[PDB]
Amino acid sequence: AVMHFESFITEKKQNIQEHLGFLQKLYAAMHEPDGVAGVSAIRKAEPSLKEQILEHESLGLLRDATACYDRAIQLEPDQIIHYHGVVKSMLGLGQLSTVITQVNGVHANRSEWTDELNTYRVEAAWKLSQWDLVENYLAADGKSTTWSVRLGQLLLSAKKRDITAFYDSLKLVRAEQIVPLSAASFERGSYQRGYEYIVRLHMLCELEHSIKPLFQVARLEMTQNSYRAKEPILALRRALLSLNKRPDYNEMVGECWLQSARVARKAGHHQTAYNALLNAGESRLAELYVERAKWLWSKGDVHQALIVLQKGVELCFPENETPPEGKNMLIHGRAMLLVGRFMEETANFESNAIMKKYKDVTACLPEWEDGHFYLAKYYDKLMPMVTDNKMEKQGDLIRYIVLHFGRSLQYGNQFIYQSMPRMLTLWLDYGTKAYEWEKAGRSDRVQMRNDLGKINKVITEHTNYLAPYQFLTAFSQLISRI
Amino acid sequence: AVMHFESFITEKKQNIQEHLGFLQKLYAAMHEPDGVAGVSAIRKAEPSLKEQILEHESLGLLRDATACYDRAIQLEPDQIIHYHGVVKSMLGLGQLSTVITQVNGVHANRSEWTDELNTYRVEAAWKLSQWDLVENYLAADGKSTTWSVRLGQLLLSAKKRDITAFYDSLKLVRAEQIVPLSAASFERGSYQRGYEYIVRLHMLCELEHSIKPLFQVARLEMTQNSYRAKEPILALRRALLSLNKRPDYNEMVGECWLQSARVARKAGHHQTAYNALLNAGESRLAELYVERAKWLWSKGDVHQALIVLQKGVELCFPENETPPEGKNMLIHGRAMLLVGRFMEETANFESNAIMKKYKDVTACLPEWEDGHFYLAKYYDKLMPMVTDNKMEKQGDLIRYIVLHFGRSLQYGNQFIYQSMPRMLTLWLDYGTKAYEWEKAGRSDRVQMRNDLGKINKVITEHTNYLAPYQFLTAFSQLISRICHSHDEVFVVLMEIIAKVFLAYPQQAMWMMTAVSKSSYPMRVNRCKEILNKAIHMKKSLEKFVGDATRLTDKLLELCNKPVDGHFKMLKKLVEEATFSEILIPLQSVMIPTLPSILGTHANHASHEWAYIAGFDDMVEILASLQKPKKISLKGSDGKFYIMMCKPKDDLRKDCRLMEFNSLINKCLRKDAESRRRELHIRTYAVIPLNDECGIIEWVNNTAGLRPILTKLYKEKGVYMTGKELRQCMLPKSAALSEKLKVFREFLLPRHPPIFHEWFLRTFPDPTSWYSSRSAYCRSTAVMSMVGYILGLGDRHGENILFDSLTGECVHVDFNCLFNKGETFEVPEIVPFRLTHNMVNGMGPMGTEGLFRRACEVTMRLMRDQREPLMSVLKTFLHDPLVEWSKLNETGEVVNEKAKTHVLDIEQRLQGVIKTRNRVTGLPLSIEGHVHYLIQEATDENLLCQMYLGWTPYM
Repeated sequence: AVMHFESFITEKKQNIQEHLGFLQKLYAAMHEPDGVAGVSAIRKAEPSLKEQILEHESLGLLRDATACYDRAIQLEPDQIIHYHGVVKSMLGLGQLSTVITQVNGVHANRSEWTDELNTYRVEAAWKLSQWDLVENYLAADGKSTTWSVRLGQLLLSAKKRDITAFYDSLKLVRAEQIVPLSAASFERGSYQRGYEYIVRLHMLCELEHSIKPLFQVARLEMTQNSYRAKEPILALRRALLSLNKRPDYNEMVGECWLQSARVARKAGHHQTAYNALLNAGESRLAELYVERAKWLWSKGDVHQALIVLQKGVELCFPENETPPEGKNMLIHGRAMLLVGRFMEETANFESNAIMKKYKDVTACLPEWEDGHFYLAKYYDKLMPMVTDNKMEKQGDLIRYIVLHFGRSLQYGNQFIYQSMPRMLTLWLDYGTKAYEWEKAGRSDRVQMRNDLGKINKVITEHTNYLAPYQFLTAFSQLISRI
Repeated sequence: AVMHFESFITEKKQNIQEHLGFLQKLYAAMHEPDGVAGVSAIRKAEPSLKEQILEHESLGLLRDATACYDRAIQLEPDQIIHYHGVVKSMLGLGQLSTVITQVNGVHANRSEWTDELNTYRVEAAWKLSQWDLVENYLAADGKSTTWSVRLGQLLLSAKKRDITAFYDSLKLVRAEQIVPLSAASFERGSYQRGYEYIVRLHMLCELEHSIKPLFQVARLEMTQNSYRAKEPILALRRALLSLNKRPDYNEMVGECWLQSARVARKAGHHQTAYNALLNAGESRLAELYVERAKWLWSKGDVHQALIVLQKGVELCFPENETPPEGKNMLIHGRAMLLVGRFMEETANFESNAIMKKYKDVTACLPEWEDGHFYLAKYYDKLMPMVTDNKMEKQGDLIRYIVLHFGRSLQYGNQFIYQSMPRMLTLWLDYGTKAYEWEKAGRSDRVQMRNDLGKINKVITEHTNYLAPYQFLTAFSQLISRICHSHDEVFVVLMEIIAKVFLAYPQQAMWMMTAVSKSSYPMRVNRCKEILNKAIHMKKSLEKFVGDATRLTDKLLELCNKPVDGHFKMLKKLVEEATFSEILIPLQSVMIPTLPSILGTHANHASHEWAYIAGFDDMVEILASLQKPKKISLKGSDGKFYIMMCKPKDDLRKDCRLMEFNSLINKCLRKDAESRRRELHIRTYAVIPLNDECGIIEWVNNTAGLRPILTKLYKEKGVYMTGKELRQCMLPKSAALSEKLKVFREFLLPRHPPIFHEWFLRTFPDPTSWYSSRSAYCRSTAVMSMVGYILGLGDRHGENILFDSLTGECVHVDFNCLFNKGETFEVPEIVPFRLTHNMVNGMGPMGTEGLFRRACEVTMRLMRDQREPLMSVLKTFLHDPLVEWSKLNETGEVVNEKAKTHVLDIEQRLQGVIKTRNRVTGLPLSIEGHVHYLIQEATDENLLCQMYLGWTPYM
């Protein structure tokens, strides 16, 4: 189509806003969401039912989704699609038990069909503890099939064990879901298009390597291991992550209710980036009391992403709930009790908390851990913020007191990386060309030559701490300053 | 309960976060939402479903509502409230035709009932085009005890006309709104709690006064004309505004369907302010395509509101769907099809559309319009950007180009005004001095006098056009630079202020007085000229001209008698008591203060109030180591008004603040976050007479803080050793660490909770106690912040009075201004007085209760209106008849630190504090900026370094 479509527009140039609204559909069902946003860049009517729905499924926004679908019901009866995208948007905010109330309000009209029972009411308590409807709304069972739907029967067959029929039900659908990625396989990101179904595939082995120890032994391929190598679009990764939660509820003690909440965090860990922001509104709220420190920690990251940093900062002092004032012997709980004390260093932004405070606290944190990447890289950069507006640039004692902490941090690190060993080798040569003009026309070399030697003690350490593989990036710059 | 709650903390300290969870109930049903957030700001678990719901349903931020509900279902059954609260938010985001489905889900489930049929599912198509379920969902009908539900009975019956039940079900429900407001009407401004049911009154009547043609000929009580009457809160308005959508389709062609959009337009008109931002997503779409120019305008306003100003500007060129380039003759569209052409005002401050295009595209529009009050008022402000951006400040022909569009603009206008007549006269008079700086020693005198002479011509033109009514607003500032030594400037100012003083001179009798009688003779010799050419056309007015002088001559001798060793009118003020045939108005802080006008009624200018009519009996005379004097005046209508002679310093300072607070109080009136809290600064007029002094409007029912700090505190004993109480209080070189200790060792003498108990022991119980505290916070926090942004200092224990009845806060002694309290001997670095005693009045969990939330609205409405507030204070910074007490001939120079002080309010109302050193800019948020400046009170680190005559220990 689009081969011949925009070829048509170049010869006999019947310009586009006449021939316009068809062209969305070409971009639409291809799922080429970049193009659909390009449509409204040129459209000079912005008029209609379909088109103003059709852009919104490409916008990625899901706040005002329900409004646009409400406008269809203002103008139309059922016509499945419109109601069908309502509950999507309800699931866009993840609104399970309300969708359970939204269930029968189609079938007190039986509004042309059963299909929305057959799609998300088939679901809703899929993503919830309940199964009762999900058992029973699976009644048509052939006019039901979607990604979730036969997938629905898996956990019903996990709540009704049926060892042959369970393994049948994997081998029922697992191949059938590859048929969409079994398209004409061109290496132009053949993997890339791909990826939703690949992740959809990636679900299913994480059933098998997890359900077996409840079912008859395979312990490993734990429910978070492979996660750390995934694409954080998170319009995509959520399709893991809720379904990643409940096998720990389909499993048991071992404290189910810890990790169910702990996975429900990581919804928000990648809802703060890649926004779709309003469904963070349950990312906080998909928890009860488990591990308040990390839970209130990411609750700051709504605020740090959204607007108000003080409501971040203030709500980063029911940090003080999580254990205050000694008693600290909680090393793993410590290991992110202190990470929250690095995102009290938000309010470098919100100034007038005093200079020395963060200079206390984010120096009170490298008391603790001394590997553990997150310590000093901030505690570096806050200092040369000040050394700018300090004395410039002869008495620079804190050259020394900084360049521990690129090094002696990256000692323990490898990761928040690329900026720093520039600055380490920069401040070593920000060091320099004061000196030859202290050598030429000054005599304030008194401490500074010695302080260079103080710096020179620090280099030799970490150039024998750090493997030179991790010197390799700014190694080019080392060739510069021969 | 609340009366007996904070009392329960003071004695018998059940500590707060222990007993805290009960207390949020007490704000909840009482619709006292500002309690809840601060109370939740002390609780450390945020534990329940319901309390977080109670947090949520108080604040009413409705976008994230269903998340609170969805977990609440996931622990619970029906328990009606939760599902009952779901559909609130559903109608809260107006998701109506989805609620229609969301009705019928509970029929099959029966989550304990199907009673929520009767609650909201009654409505759903109460807005929407159906009514047929509404026919059917009327099934319980004794279980219909709800506002809209019984209201829902009407339009079913109103289409099937039902002449009997038409009026009768009104006077059913007409009573059924009043029975709650028929609570016993305690007159503390009860009207405002109030207001929803009064809105609910105004709901009904536009049905009744418009069904009449189809009910059986008129259709009056015009729905859009009555629409200007109410608050733009929109959390209260929209229920009317939805109802104003409703009978539009009942009436018909005549283009019904204009209004269905245009009320949906005026839905989303008031939704940019007072957010409910995503609910405006429906406002954008609860519409038709009617008048797409006026529609495509509106969508960018959310984007001027929400985040991105680009997209609206990008959406401002499908504006050119609606016709550019021909087809221009669309006069009724040209009412608003050009308004959007202004509303690339948005595009002004996302830079880089080039300068002259904005100079084009704006200044196109009066040449499209010429009336149209907003005409150059935006085009105004681009020009003084360019002036400092040009040569500073010699060759400024744009001054001439500006002030047309100051002036000739405003003959069209009435309203968006207050910012300009400053700048009219300011950049007139800020022209002026540089011309004598050419007449000092420069060479462009041949140009610039004629250029000023051109500028001088621009003035007198529009003053003949404009009524003096608009000049009355800036009238003190018009007085403020009479000491032009310049050529025609004063000569125009003669014919300015004459034509001002020709009308409404009675208020302006007073303001001549303080400059007419100052030592400062260059004023005074010039002052009596200013009378004369005005006197030249007064003839009837000229007695009161003589009389007011002859008043104030005796009123000097008020403050020039008190050498006396309690004395009388009848002893010495017999001259005053001799009083025949003089009517002069009694200073009436309401009525020198100038309500402006909307609505194209040119001009009529009116105020709404009395003359002297004798005096009181005698003068009670305070000592205060100064001998001031309680003098009443008895008024025309028997209302005794009580005045103070004062033997102190200048009051011309304090004059302008009484302008200024009222100007704020105007804007505090116009927005109603303030009015839901009912806050105002108590103004009271101070009319100076000399640079010695003039007169204070005393307020009765009043007592200072230190005498309140005596009384019950005496009953528990006042530590009265004085300088022995101030033993270790050395100068600065003594350690604040030590000064902590002497404070902390003698904190334990000074007990807090009396301020709660004063607020008990002199007060009756039932509820009059309560709103008195809702005064007491919301009083103090405003003039806290207003005092902060005006940097006032030295709020003494005798500087702050309170009503015996309402307990509103009262601020006197406005001498210790901007950073004079930081220029001071012991420099006050405390931003405003709020000691621990000031806390414990609005006591335990008043601590940061309403007061924070009150303080939010202040700064918000401050940082809303920067510039229409701002440069009043520039005139106040550049009023040269002001202190610097310090005599000479060439008086009234300049507050030389003004240009510094110009900054010293700008960043504070940019939300940028002093640039705590070696750090950047980064403006705070408002709800940010408050909490920092709150702890600036309880900075005992700072507070022990405070001057002790100010009594921070108190």
